[PDB]
Formats: sequence, C-alpha cells, structure tokens
Amino acid sequence: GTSEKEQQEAIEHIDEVQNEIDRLNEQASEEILKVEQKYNKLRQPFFQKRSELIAKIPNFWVTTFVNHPQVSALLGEEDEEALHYLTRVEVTEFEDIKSGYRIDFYFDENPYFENKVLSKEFHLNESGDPSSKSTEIKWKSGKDLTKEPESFFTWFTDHSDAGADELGEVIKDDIWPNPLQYYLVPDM
Amino acid sequence: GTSEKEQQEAIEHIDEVQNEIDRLNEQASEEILKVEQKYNKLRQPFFQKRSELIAKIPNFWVTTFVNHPQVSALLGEEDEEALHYLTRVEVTEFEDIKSGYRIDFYFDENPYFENKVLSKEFHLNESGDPSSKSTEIKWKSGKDLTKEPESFFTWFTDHSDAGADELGEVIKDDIWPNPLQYYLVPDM
Ligand SMILES: [Ca+2]
Ligand SMILES: [Ca+2]
Ligand SMILES: [Mg+2]
Ligand SMILES: [Mg+2]
Repeated sequence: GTSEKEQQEAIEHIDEVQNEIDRLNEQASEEILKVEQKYNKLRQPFFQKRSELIAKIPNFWVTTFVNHPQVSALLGEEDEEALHYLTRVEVTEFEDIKSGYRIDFYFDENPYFENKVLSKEFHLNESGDPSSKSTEIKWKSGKDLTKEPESFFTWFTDHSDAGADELGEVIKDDIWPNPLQYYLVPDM
Repeated sequence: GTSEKEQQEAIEHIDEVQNEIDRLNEQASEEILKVEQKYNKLRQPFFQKRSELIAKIPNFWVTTFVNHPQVSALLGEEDEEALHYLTRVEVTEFEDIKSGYRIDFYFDENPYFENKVLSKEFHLNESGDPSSKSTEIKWKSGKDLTKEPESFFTWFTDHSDAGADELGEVIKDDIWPNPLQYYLVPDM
C-alpha cells in the first residue's frame, strides 16, 4: 500500500536508524574495553605478588605445563628437562590492542641456551592483521633442541599465523589467570 | 632453597591471591553485563522506530532471509512462499540471562496456519543448561508444510539442543542488529 517513493524514503530512514544503532554499538564496545583496562590494572598487583610467591615453589611452571591438557602435547622429553630451568612466566597486555601482548619466560643458567629471558610478542601489523615476533635463541654448542615431534621451543620461531597461535592465547587466557590448578595434583 | 613448610605456606598464599583475582574477574564480568544492559535499553527506541519503517517495505523480512548466507539454506520453495506473509520480526533479550531471549514472527492471514505470531524462546532450565520452547503451529487443513530437505518451520519444534541452535543466535546477533544489508541488493 506504499508508493515506491515512500518505500525508498523508508529505506533511507532505516539506513539512518542503522547508523544510530552503529554508534551505540561502538560506544558499548568502547565502554567494555575500558572496563577490561581498569581491571587489568586492578589485577596487576595480585599477579606481581603471585610472582614473588611462585619463586618459593621449585619447578612451578614446568609442573603447570606438564599437567596442562593442551601444552603437555607440545613438550618432548628433552623440552621438559629444559623447562625445569624456567623460573618465571609473565604475561603483559598493552592497552592499545594494536600493541597486543607479550609472554616472557625467565630461565636460570642452563646447558641449552644463553638467554636469560625468551619472549614472544603478539601485535597487529600496519595492515591490521595479527603478527608476532620473538627473542632470538642463542643455543649453546651441540645443545640446540630444534636440531619425533618438533621441540616446544620452535614455538618462539613460528610466526606463519599469529591470527591463530593457540598457545599464546591458552597461556594468556587460561594458564595465566590461574596456573595453580594445574600445578596442584590431588594426593592419595 | 625453600623448606617444604615454606613451600606449602606459599601454595596457600597463592590460593588466597587466586581467590582475590577470582573476585576481580567476577566484578569485571558484572560491570560488562551492566554495560550491555544499559545499551540494550538505549538501542530499543531505534529498533522500535525501525519496526515502524520496515512496515512500509513489502516483503522486507523474506527478502532479508533469502539473501542471508546461512538462513537461505534452510528455506524450501514453499517456505519462501509462506514467508511472504511475514510482516514483522522482533528480538527481545531479557536482563536475567536465565530468561534468555525470544524471537517473534508476525504473519498476515495466510493459507498455511492460523497463528498471528510464532515465537521461539531460549532460556536456561533449572539445571543451568540451554533450553527452548515455542508456539504450537495451528496448520490449516492440507497445508502443513512439515508434511527434499525439511521445512524451515520445523525449527519452531526443534529443541533437542538449544546449547547449539545456531539459527536463533544468527538472528539475534547478526540479522537483528542489521537486516538492511541483506534486504538491499546492488543495482546494475
Ligand atoms: Ca590439578
Ligand atoms: Ca546486500
Ligand atoms: Mg599433590
Ligand atoms: Mg536493488
């Protein structure tokens, strides 16, 4: 019962209404991002206290990883040995999501590599796509674990799809918020 | 270098710290839910204005669905005919998420069924699991579209996994926020 002029006029009116819904969608997403930023700051003193407490627990992080259903699948026998030198893991999330997040792994002096810290960083590149970069591992002579599944440590050098990279997100979103559940094993 | 007593004491201290992170996680999730509730109220006048404008556009909703990559796969030839009688679609989201959401479909008098409105409701049941329920369709004699893929209209009676029910979530989260993109087809 509407004329074709009335219909086109309604279509334009709907488009204007959609632009207004778009605006609210964006404002909502913005408020939500700020909430996450507020609470990332509120949790940080607690993660820092937890890091000091984990320093009291020998082999905390390798125990956590060996008991994790996804991470354990990536660890070979010699990788597990090397991870006994892992003293500290830190996850840092940047406010600007183009800056992404970083995972740092702190290692005591060990026979495999010279680095005191190994890190993998996740960010958006100039075209808006997920990318990653890492510390170059300075393996010691005859102890390159990357030279039979592939070593865990090839993760540091794997960048051909950060859009994916499940392991980074597992550490950021699962293990980092609560590693204690995986460290602890029921007694009998 | 820590005693086993010091280690157990640290483990308990970590558990306490985790409870404190847990609390912040929950407060963050709560603030985020309230933001979504605020903006659901702010968008509602715009969805209501849009409903009045869509009333001016013949066969708006069937056109939207036939041009939707997932919904079109569910529509048979006779379903499409029946959906030309669909005048109005409404999505209602309740604040308490145990109450879930509802989708209402308004139909002009048609040869297939007597109902003026067909609805599917999604909620959590007492055990916390997704469930759904619907209007009983009062098909007219010899015109039961459920009596060769199955009719679209069997969706109203399909409840054996609301945990899934992709179609409900596609309507709520994709089509409902912006159906105009699917209604509109470029000219040449
Ligand atoms: Ca456990
Ligand atoms: Ca289109
Ligand atoms: Mg034990
Ligand atoms: Mg056109």
